[PDB]
Amino acid sequence: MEMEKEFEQIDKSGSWAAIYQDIRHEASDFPSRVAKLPKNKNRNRYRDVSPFDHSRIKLHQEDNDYINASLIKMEEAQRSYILTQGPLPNTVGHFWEMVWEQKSRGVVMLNRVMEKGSLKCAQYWPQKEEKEMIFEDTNLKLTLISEDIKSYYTVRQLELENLTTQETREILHFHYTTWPDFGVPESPASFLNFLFKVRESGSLSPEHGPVVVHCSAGIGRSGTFCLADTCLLLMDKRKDPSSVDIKKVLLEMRKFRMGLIQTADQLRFSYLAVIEGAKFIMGD
Ligand SMILES: O=C(O)c1cccc(-c2ccco2)c1
Repeated sequence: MEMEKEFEQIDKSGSWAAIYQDIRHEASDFPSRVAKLPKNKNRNRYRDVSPFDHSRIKLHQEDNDYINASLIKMEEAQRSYILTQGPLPNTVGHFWEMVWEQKSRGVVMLNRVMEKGSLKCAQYWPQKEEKEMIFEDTNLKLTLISEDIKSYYTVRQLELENLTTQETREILHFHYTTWPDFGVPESPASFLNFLFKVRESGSLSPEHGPVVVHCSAGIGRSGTFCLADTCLLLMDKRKDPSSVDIKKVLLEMRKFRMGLIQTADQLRFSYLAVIEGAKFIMGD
């Protein structure tokens, strides 16, 4: 069923809350035993948001390999994403270790450091060129190279140095700065513009490790970004673009990380973004 007609049918019937609960009911449940070990309590931002054991990213160290991060591998679309929480004061070094070890080119940040008067994630990147950051626990140096501030987002060029080998890499930081404190954006135009800027950078392409995507918990806004990207790519690839079923793509993604798309409004916004984005994919 053409999702644009499914959309008008759910809207006219006001059944978004009902569709959403149906997804919550059918979603996978896998063990998260490593996340719940007592040694890892200060590595988790939220007690109810944990990576599954089968899909968790492992840090390359014998001490403690744990980070709150999941590999979402989309087989038909040929795209992979790492979804993670906003870094905590004691996990900023783990965060950059993961970027280094997974060979990522891009970090996508969908939250502000402060929202609703509370801290949603650590200040994990340098704000001035001449004030670099050293992560002594993981032996990394991070330097701000350049910053481009636009109305709806900021792009930063960062240099990450492995102090052990003196290898360096360029990381691109894509920071969506205008998601509202409550609810979802009224139009998806600025979110799609942002998604197309990440794609244009090479950050989502198979010559690099998976893109790292986060918000505060790494399930809600983060879920919306990867769901929209994957659905538009499948509409490009398939003989019949009207066969793309957004609810079925979301359940596939929930096999790899719990809780993706946190509200019925985020579900409705994901539909709007895919429907408006398809008017480019189909030749405009
Ligand atoms: O990434 C870096 O370490 C670096 C160092 C010097 C110059 C530039 C640069 C990028 C685009 C034009 O010049 C980048």
